[PDB]
Amino acid sequence: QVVKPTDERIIDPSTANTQLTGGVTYNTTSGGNKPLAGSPYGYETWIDTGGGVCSLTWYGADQGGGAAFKCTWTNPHDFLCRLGYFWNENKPYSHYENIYCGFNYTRSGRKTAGDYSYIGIYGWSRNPSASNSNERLIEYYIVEDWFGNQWQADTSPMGINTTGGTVMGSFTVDGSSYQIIKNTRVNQPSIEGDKTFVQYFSIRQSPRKSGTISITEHFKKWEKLGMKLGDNMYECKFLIEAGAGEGFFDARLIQFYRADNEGNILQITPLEHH
Repeated sequence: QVVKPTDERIIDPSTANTQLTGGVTYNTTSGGNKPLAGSPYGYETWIDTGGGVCSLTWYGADQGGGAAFKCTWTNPHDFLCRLGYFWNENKPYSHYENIYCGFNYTRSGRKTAGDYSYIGIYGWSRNPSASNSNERLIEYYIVEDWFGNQWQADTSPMGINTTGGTVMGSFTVDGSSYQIIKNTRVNQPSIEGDKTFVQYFSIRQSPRKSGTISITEHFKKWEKLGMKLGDNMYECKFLIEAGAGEGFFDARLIQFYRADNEGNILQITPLEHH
């Protein structure tokens, strides 16, 4: 079985309501993962050159769980901003054991991020031994929240109308049902260039702005549904994606941590200084 950890370094997301200040700003496409100074985490941004202005401020290694950030966008064409674990070292998700993310943020309201948008956990994984050639590369999302659009409230879950693909199943974890979606992508931009790959989504049925995500539980459910991740996880990061519009995201807390099956902490931020 899996026991959840109990460690005083884990910040209660329900009470992490304090606006953060300071940190380091970036405002152009990063060119993939870039390591953050004095941090186990990397960030990645895509800020398209169409005329839109976007910005990221990382709150630094000492506060807000160590992976907290804000960002803003003005008329982007698909703004992506993510921060967290970068791995890409030929290890499956299960190598990293039980992965959790405690979070708390505020954000702009409904219709401030275009027709599609995503908030939550994101990454890629490679499955070289996949029987289906389409399924050798995987992009993944655990969607906690979004900005809705003119047809749908941000307080209601997005569906296949937005994500594309096919509903695969459901499970309940961290206080909500999640709908599972798989979408095969043909000739689209990926971390391996324009090609065919598969997307996996868990869409939280009750969207929220704070709590804890039991990331490994999603990985396990996907694999139980035959949605394989393979032996090479690329990254596991907290993402905001805005299709268009003009908005903000501002985290009081993004705290990644990992624990073994009995609940012993393997990695947590911040690290203590002396």
